[PDB]
Formats: sequence, structure tokens, C-alpha cells
Amino acid sequence: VAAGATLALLSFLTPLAFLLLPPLLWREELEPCGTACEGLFISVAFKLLILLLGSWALFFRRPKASLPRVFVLRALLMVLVFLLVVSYWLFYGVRILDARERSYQGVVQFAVSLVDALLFVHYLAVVLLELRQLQPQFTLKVVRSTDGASRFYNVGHLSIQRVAVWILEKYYHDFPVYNPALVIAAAARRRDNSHNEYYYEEAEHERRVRKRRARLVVAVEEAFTHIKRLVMDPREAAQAIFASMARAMQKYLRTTKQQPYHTMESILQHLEFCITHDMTPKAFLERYLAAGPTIQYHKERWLAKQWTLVSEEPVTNGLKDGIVFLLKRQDFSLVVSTKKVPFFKLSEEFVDPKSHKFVMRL
Amino acid sequence: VAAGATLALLSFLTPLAFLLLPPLLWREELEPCGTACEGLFISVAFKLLILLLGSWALFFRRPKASLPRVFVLRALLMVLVFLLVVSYWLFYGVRILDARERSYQGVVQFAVSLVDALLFVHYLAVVLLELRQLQPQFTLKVVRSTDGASRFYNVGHLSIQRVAVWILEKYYHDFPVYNPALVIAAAARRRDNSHNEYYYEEAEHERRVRKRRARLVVAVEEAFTHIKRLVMDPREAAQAIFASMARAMQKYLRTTKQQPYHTMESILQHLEFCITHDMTPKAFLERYLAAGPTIQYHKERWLAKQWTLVSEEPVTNGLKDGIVFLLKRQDFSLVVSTKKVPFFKLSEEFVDPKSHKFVMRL
Amino acid sequence: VAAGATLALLSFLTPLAFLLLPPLLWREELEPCGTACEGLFISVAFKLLILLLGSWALFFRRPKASLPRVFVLRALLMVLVFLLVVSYWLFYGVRILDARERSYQGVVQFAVSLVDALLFVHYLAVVLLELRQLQPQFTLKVVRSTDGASRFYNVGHLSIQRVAVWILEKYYHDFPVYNPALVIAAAARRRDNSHNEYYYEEAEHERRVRKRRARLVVAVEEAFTHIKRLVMDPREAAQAIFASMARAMQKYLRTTKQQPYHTMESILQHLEFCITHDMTPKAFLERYLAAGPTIQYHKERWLAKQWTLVSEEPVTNGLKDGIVFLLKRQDFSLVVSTKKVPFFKLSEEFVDPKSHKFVMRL
Repeated sequence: VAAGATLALLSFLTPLAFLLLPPLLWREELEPCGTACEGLFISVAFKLLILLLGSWALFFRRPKASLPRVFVLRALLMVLVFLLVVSYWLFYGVRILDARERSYQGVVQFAVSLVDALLFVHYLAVVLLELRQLQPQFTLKVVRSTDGASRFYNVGHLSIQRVAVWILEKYYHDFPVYNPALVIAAAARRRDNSHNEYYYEEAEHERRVRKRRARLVVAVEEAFTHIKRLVMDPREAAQAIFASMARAMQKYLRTTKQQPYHTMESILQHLEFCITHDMTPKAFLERYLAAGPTIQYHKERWLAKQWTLVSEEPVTNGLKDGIVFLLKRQDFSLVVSTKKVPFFKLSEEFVDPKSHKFVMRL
Repeated sequence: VAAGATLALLSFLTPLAFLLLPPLLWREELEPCGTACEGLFISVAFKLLILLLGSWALFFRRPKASLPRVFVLRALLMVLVFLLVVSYWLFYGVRILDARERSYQGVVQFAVSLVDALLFVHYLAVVLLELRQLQPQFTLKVVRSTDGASRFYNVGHLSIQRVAVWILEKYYHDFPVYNPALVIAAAARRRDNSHNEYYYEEAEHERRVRKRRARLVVAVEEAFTHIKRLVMDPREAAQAIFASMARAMQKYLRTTKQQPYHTMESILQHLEFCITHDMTPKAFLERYLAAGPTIQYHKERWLAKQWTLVSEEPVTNGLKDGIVFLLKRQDFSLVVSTKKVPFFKLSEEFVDPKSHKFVMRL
Repeated sequence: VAAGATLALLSFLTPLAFLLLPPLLWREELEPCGTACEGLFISVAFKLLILLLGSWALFFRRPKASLPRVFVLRALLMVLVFLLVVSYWLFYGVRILDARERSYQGVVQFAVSLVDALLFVHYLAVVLLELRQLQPQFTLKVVRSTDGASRFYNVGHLSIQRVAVWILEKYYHDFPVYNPALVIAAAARRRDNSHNEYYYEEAEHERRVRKRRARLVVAVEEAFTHIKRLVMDPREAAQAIFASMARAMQKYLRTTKQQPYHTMESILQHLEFCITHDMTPKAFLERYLAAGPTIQYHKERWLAKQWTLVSEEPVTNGLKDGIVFLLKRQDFSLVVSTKKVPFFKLSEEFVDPKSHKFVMRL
């Protein structure tokens, strides 16, 4: 960041320094030039403005993740910007500044080429960091090692660590939140021929969950009917309608193992939120009936600063068919399996929309 | 649009005017130049062609939405194009046109710098309007205020109104279609200790929906068996097989509260569509068994021109953690809650794929 | 590819040839020039480096699909690169090479304009091939003609064949894998008034599937408890724990019609995979309990080289509202229906967050 910000500042200041050093250090010795110089000054002004606006739009933002190894392409871009600026300064010093270049059109064109090169480096930074991974090259199966919640994704050419950050950005809203509260063949044959206890326990659990869900739906409908939109603030109204639903809410959160996700304070805040935004009882209960993804919950359950990238291959090398890597937290892990999206061979077949003719039997 | 199209036309015509005014108004007074002029003419030709092709590809398309406030970045881009063109014209007039610039190489280089600056403005327009929001910065919980249908999305740096249009583009194919047809603690305790009427009503409704679904599946299988692919048109065949399924279809649409979504005319059109495209009875019933999203239905149920953006913050300012805003229609509303995607700190751990060694017990 | 690679190589070599032919064929006749030449050499060096890096990042990759007709925009780009290079060579030959141009600054500026034009052609290639379809213009309903598995997508301005490849890239991880093993009004009335055989058969099938699923969950829990992480390799451990679950796995794959998807060898490989990556019994069974998408399976079931694009309209023309086309394989087909994303008219409404005041009754 500090090095990157310094490189950006020096890159933006370099054309202006190139254009100001001759008119300041040697103005009389400098050879006067016509209108091409001023036209190039205007072009430099607008191209520096374009460069600053684009840099703000894409690159004046905080790093979104702390990668385990160096950001390979962004390091290459910093090196390229640095080599460009340093080489331009070297040449400028040794052949313009030292020689006290009388031809000012040459210096102005050198600064113009610098600004063009910086806009092209910005374009290259966009191509490397944003566009190389638009075309989906690979499909990733991401599975939690505990409950098997699986999603498949398409991803372009990213390094394994950038792919890891990408999958983490997807995880906090795609998978449900992690709820930890949720001879040999002869032994298998003896088990299979026993009472199917798990089947009936699962059926009973689903039945009691449906019963508690019904109780909760009725309780929340009654609770929201206990107030009118129209004196009383939305917080006071949430607190007044929470009493007629606190027991059913608590019992449903207990039967579905959702106690630590939803405190009384968070449920009151969400009641206030809903009744403020005209949300019906069902738009209130959508948060509590289903498991819901990780970002939906409190920030102390995210623990985004505690991801470990376990990769058999070095993480700076991009994906290829078969790369498996783990994203481990303290409790679960995300197993990511890579499969290259297969080569497609489309053929074109033409059918006449009038050629569809049908008959009675079968 | 009109102002934007005028700016685009003037920007494309400005280099050509710069290159044609000297050879027309003062050709004898103009100083002849060598081959660099013609090389720059060829470069201007190909760069104007590139500019026109890119403008067609991205910016010669109709506005996709009517935002409540000004499009901030596109207004900035129009202002930038206008300032660039107007300043180039001012300088050209006062130092080339008025002075009758004899050096034609300078004028050609000025036009070249203009074309470069327009290509760079096009690049900046792409960066501002398309690329600033590629990197997912925020996660949006979008919930219908009526039935609680919720989806989470990742979105980059967009203003709240552009985020609203984005969420609307997502809504018509993500959420199911809106079907409107679908002391105090002592009172809550008395209710919870009563007959769980909602549970048994829900079970009975699901049972009768499954029964009507089974009747409909059988009816549609029989109906499609009542015709063969092979005289009779697909429309006549749809009308001939609709009789053997009209009652079951109507009864299933009534039990699932889907009467106004599917008219006899639309069902006949979809029968014709399916039997034209070799779609099986199940590929036919996929439209009718599930609720389905909004765009699947008739255009009079979209009402895309009737969205209201209710935001506590001004809608030209981009998203930040905690921005809640409503997208209200006549009936329901989309509550959108923003949460910044958290900062990730990946660590790298290496495991030896050969180091996995297991033992018998537990 | 061969023509494209040749065009790329010639385009990269053309500036260097332009800069080397005068200093080699006529060095004495060549007019010496100052430092502007060397500054432009450095700019050419860094801009050719930028061009090569961007071309590698985006365009040095194998074609991802075999389209039925010509890639219209990529053909336009090849034609544009070719016309640019050929016209630059024509002018260079006839006015620099033949005339033995003494002014070397002109030749260097011509090469600089060439490199700028190639970077701008690269930018135009990005705009045409990657950016024109970022803005979602259309919504596509993709439905399998057999089981009606449907997904809606947003897609920008792509041709119908590029849209087809896009939908295929989505299909192998979005839809479940294709499992083929899964007067007239008076006749309809007689059928509807008969025993609802399909309802009870469906209920019985779901019940026995739940029973086999419970047996399989218990069997896999026991199997994974039959080993400890800690001598025995993960393959030997998978083979040792497969015996206590092989029967339940086979019976569940038979009741859900999943025999050909999962061989004993693939199940052993996946057991080894899971027990290697600390995946619990449920993270193991996530692959077998649900249908799962196509890419999850063996590569002989993908058959990506056997897609047929059946389109009523020519496939080189982009999408518009109402374009329906088929993606046919040997067994099923993907019906794709296009609907233009509707024009949105947002309005802004302001509500005071303090103005929310509620009252007791109803």
C-alpha cells in the first residue's frame, strides 16, 4: 500500500516534473516552440485527468484480503510501473536534464509518451487483475467438510490464493451458516437388519420442527397484529410485540438448534427493522425459519481473519484440472475441487418452424 | 440521450474537422510536410475506427433504466467529453485557425492527441461504468416484505440507484412471482396451548396440492400421448391435447392459487411451444408446478415502470455497510440490507499428501 | 488459431522491423536525430511489453468452444489487425522504405503510432469480446426438454452461438445431471375420478428413498467410525471402510436410479478423497444423496463435443426478445427462451427514520 501509493504519486507527478524542469531551470537557454507544445499540454492535462479518474475508480480502494503469498500480478504491475518511471527519469536526467535539452518539443513529447504509457499500464492492470478471470475456465466444487453443503462455481484464470479469496467472498452468502450443534461386512449386515432408528428419529424431528414452525408463524402473525402503523416508536413497538412471540420464537430456535445465532437483542432489532419497513410476519420469519448464510449473522461469527489455505500445490500458481485445496477455519473446512470446463463442439441444425406436423395416435 | 448523441457525434467529427480546415481554408499558406503527416493520417483513421467500434459495442445502446436522480458517473463522463472537445476547439480556433497555422504537422499531431484522448475517455467510461463494480465489495440481502423471499448478492461500488436497478434486473428471474393470493404473554401462552390449527391446515393443503399435482402429471402424460410427432399443426395439436388435461390443469392452478398467471390462451401457447420443441410432459409442467419468477409470466404483471426507491440516504451516494433501502411496488416491497464483505486474512498451511496414515479403531 | 497466431506475431514484429530497417539498410543516408528518438524507443519498448502482457493475459489461451458459424467479432478483430498491419506495411514500403526516408524521427513516430494502434486494437478486442456482454440485457429461461429443470440467467449482447456456449458452460454445474432412468374431456373426467395411483406411488417412493437414505447415513457414519486419523494409506482405509457401507450405498443408488453414475471405483476414490480431507460422513454423502450436476460425474457422461444448436434465426445475430433456440444432445435438449430485461423507471421517495410512530390496536 505505502509502496504502491508512493509509486502512484510519483507516476502522476513525473509528467508534470518533466514539463516544469526545463521552463524553470533553463528558460532562456530553452528553445521557444509554437502551438504544438500547448496542444500537447492540453492533451497531457486531459490524459492525466483520465489517469487519475481511472485510478480512483479501480485502484484507490483498500486491499480486500490479506493473501498468504505475494499478489503475483499486482507485484508485476508495481514492478512495471517502477521500471517505467525509473527508466523515464534515467533517460530524462542523462539526455534532457544533464544536457539541458534546448528543444522543448522533444521534452513535451517525452512527457506525452510517459502519460500514454501510464494509461496503458493502467489498462494492463485492468486486464491482469480484472479481465483475465472473466472468461470462466474452471468449475469449482466447494464443500464444507462437516455438513457437505456444496456449491459449484465458474472461475477464470486466477491464482489459487485469489481463487481462495473469491470462494470466501462467495461463502458468506452462499452456504448456510455453520451450525456445529447439528467380518466387517457382517457387522454392516447386522446393522442394516436392525430397527431403522435414524429414519424415525429424523421423521419425528421434522414433525416437531414443523409444529414449532406453525406455532411460531401463528405467534408472529398475532404479534404483528398487536400493533398498527398509524404514540410509540418502532423500537418500543418491537419490544411490545416481542412478548406475544418470545416463547414460540425461543422454542423454535431451540428445536432447530439456532440459540446462539439469535439473541433477544438481535431479534428486537430485527422486529424494529421489519415493522419499520412494512415487512409482514413471513418477511420477519424468513430470517429465523431457515438456516441462512454466514453474513446474515453477527460479525463475531464471521471470523474472516481466520482462514487457512491448505494447498498441495504452491498457491501463486493458477488453477488447473484437479487442483484440490482446503479453506480451513477453527471448526470446519471448505474442500475445493477444480475441474476444467470441457471443450464444447457446437453443431448447427436447422428445423423449419412450419415443418412441425402431428398425428393422432401415440 | 440527445445531448449524449450530440456529444458523441461532435467528438467523432472534431478530429476530421481539425484535419480538414487547414487544407481547405489555407492550402497555399500551409507549409507542406513529409510522410509523417500521412502516417499520422492512417493512425487517425484506424483509431477513429477503433473508437467508433468500441462506442457501438458499449455505448450505442438504449438506456436500460430511468434512474430517479442523475447518473453521476455518466454525467461526469459527458462533462469530461464536453470539456475535452470544447477546450480542443478553443485552442484550435485561437492558435491554429485564427493564426492560420502554417505548420501542418502540428495540427495533425493535435488531432492525433485528440483521438488518443477520446480513446482514453472511452476507456475511462468503461472503467467507471462497467469495471468499478466488478470486484464484489458488498453483500445485499434482498427480501420481499410480503413473503420473505430472500436472496443475497455480491455487488461492487455502485450508487444506491444503480444498485436498485441491478437488484431489479435480478428480481424478475430470482424471486418467485409475487402471488398476493398466498398480560400479552398470557395471551401468547393461551394460544400456544391451543389446537395447532395451522399445522394441520398446512399438512392438509400440502397433501391436496400433492394430489392435484399427481392428477395433473397423469393428465399431461396422457395428453401428450394423445399425439404423435409424425396432418395437424402444433397449435391444433396443443388444442386437441388440452381437452384431456384442461380440468386437471385448472384444478391444480386453483389449489396452488395460480389462476391469474395462466390463461387458457397462454397454456395453449405453451403446449404448442413444448410439443413443437420435443418437450416431455415434465418439461411442460415445470412452468405450472412451481411458482416461477416474474419474467416467466405475462408482461402486464412485470410493471417495471412502477418501482419506487425509498432510501434514507441520498441515492447518488454509493453503498456502505448498513445502507437499507426499499424497492416498492403497488403491492410488495424489496427490503435491501447492505453488509460489507469482510476483510479476509488467508494463511498458507502445507500438508504432505503422503503423510495421511490411518489406523483401525475409532 | 494458426492465422490468428501469425497475425499476432506479425503485429508484434512490425514495430521492431519498422525501427530496424532504416538503421540497417541505410545508416549513412539516414539523418541523425537527438534524444526524442531514444525516448520514443523506450516508450515503444514498454508499450510492446504492455501489449505482449495483455495479449498473454487475455488472448494467449486456447479456444474454449467450437462454434457452428464464424466468431463474428473475433473475425472482425482479425480483419482489423490485418488491415492495420498491411496498411502500415504498404505505407512504410512506398513512402519510407522505397523513398529511403532520411528523417528517422518520422519513422520512429510511425512505429510509435503503430504500437499505440495495436494497444488500442487490444482494447477494442477486450471491449468487443468481454465487455459488450457485461451489462445484462436479456433473461434466458433454460429448460431441459425431459425433466423441466429450469434456470433463468441474465446475459448481455452476445450472438446466439456465443449465448449457446455460455449456457453450456452454465449447464454442467447448474442443472442436475440428466438421468434418463427417471369425448376427450370425458376420458379426462373418467381418469380424474379414478384411484390417484400416481400420488400414492410417489408417496411410497419418497418413503422408501428416505428409508434407504437413513440406512445409508447410518452405514456411512459407522464406516467412517471404523477408522482413525492417527499403519494404513487413505486408499486402503477407503477400501476397508467401504465394506461396511457398500450394500447400503448400492441399495440407495438403486432406489434413486443412480447406478451408472457411481461405480465402486469412483466411490472408493471419493472415500479416499473424503477421509484424506477430513470430510465427515455427511460431506461424503452430499455427492450421493442428491442428483448433482453434470460436471460432478465422469467425463464420458459430459459429451460436450455433441451439442447441436437448433435456431430458427441465424446464430450469428445477437439475442432479442423472443428468440427461442434448442441445445440438443443425443437424449435431451435445452430449450432457451429469451426475454428482454424490462426498462425500469425508478422514483425516489424520502421517509424520515424518526417519523415511524406506532400505536396499540391492530
